[PDB]
Amino acid sequence: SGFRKMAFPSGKVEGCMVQVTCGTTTLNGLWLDDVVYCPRHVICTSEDMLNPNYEDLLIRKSNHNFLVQAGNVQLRVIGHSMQNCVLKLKVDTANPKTPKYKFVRIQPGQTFSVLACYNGSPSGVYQCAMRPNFTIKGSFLNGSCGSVGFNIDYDCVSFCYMHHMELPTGVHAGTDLEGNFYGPFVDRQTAQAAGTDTTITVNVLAWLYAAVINGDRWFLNRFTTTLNDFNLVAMKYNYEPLTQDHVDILGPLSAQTGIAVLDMCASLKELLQNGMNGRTILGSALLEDEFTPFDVVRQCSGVTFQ
Amino acid sequence: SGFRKMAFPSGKVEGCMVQVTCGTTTLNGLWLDDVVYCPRHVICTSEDMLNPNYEDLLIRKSNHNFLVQAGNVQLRVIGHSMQNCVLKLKVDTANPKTPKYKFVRIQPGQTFSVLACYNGSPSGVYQCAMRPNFTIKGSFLNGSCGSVGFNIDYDCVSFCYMHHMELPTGVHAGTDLEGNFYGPFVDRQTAQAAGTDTTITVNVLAWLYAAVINGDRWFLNRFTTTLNDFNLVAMKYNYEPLTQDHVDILGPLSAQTGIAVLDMCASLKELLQNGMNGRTILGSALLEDEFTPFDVVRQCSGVTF
Ligand SMILES: O=c1cc(-c2ccccc2)oc2cc(O)c(O)c(O)c12
Ligand SMILES: O=c1cc(-c2ccccc2)oc2cc(O)c(O)c(O)c12
Repeated sequence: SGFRKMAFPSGKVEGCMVQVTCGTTTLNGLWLDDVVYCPRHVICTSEDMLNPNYEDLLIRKSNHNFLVQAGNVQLRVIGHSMQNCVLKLKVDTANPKTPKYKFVRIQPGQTFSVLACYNGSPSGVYQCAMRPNFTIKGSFLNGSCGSVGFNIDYDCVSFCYMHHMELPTGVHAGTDLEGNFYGPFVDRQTAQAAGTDTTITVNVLAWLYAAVINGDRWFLNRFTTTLNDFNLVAMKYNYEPLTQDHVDILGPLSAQTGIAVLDMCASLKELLQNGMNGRTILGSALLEDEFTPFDVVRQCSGVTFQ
Repeated sequence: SGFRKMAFPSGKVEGCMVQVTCGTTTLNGLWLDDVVYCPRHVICTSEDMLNPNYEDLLIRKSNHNFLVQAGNVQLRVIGHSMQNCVLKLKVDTANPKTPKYKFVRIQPGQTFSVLACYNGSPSGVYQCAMRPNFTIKGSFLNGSCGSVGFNIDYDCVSFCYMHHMELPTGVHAGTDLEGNFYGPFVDRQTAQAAGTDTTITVNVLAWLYAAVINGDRWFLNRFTTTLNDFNLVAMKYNYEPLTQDHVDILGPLSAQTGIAVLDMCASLKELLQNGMNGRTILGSALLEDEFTPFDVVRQCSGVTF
């Protein structure tokens, strides 16, 4: 019983966090095998934040301009290369603590854990969601760039996020591990703003199922709804439109609780209309949307508190 | 910028979790030096659960009844022992990944990270606070017993909790690592109910400072309050009494933000007897009380381990 915003155990990522310095700029790097990945704006100086030509900045660098530090050991760079907005430093030494891993790109609504790091050393870990506007609501101070987001499935670390910048509204944008940004963002200090954010509908429904699994159903009602009539209502509360694919993904959870997806959609419609009237759901007075259907099945029991 | 429920990195504890099997029952153990710590109720059977005699139950078993598994390697038990409600299994191997550590007993209102485990394998990590009624609101299924809660200070893990049981309302009860129970519960299948809980006042104010530090200031006001006057208000809403020492502990947060403590107390007062008036604070519709003052200073200055 209980339900928590639960990150993955971060030990396998802790062993890969290094420190990258170029001139007077220091950030975090990801050491896997004999390569260190870090954001390419590590090569920018104070007069390079607005309109940097990274190709022109990189060609002015030798291998010995990049100081890489793994704890106390100094890894010697023997090669460097740029791929989109991530820099790849070939080092002397394969990281002995390298886990099994893969680089993946995720879609909005999907979740991942963040190991917030500073100077190559970890500060904390927490759960995150790629918002529909391709930002994340993380906890990032200056120097955290290079901190990675990840999921762990059967001792394989699927790396999905690398932090690059802080937006003027306080949310955060970054790339996948091949250097391609999430959203229309770029590694320039010029004025950027994210699109209008939106609530992750399929996640709210999965969360409602998790509340039923844990033994609460005061919010259900006797109604059902059509998918289109639900989407017409939900979008007036700034919810993402719910697709048939999402409906199919809530299949397992609909089968565990015996509540049909469009029946849970009907309950959500009433919750948006009424609020909670001084009640809570899984210890929250808002509608949580940063648990995916796979997250809920992972953390929740296989038997409902019926 | 941004503020999140941030757990400690779990890698140091990850290398200490093993599987403990006694006959039918399988739970988790903590492998440190050459000892394995785990709840003593791993010794009970379905029959014993109602009025067990742990001393007699334990006398009747030897070292080979205890199956300890560290991943793929099996650790031999060379001795078994009981210290309060935890079982100590002496093993043939000192854990090589044993970190610098100590056993610490915490206070209600204090926070820690929980490494939820199943069959000796870590599955997740999250922040807890110990409730003033000595329960914690964790996320545990069956098989999670033996999972530990910990804090970190510059390379030193401080173990403060071991999970033992779920109470009927779904909250959880456990012990420190010396086997002493937090709160008035026993490792017996019987009728046990958590006391009436209350809200950790000093933690709510620390979280309001965190909201100010993050440039979210709409709840402040121009009033004052004495300590007493605020305490008379807080007790109606079932808030823990805020002592002088709590006001002292909020000093550094007061200094950084420019908001005097009792001015923030005045701001919490109006927030209680009137509500949020539709707005939120740090993306939350509730007044969060699971951040200590130290948590707020650690997250907003980025202390590392
Ligand atoms: O938002 C950031 C933007 C840039 C940046 C640097 C050069 C050119 C363009 C953008 O560098 C950063 C470095 C950090 O360590 C950090 O925490 C950050 O949030 C940023
Ligand atoms: O609540 C629990 C109670 C008991 C227990 C122990 C001895 C006598 C009677 C009951 O064992 C457990 C074992 C677990 O693995 C677990 O997750 C649990 O929640 C419990």
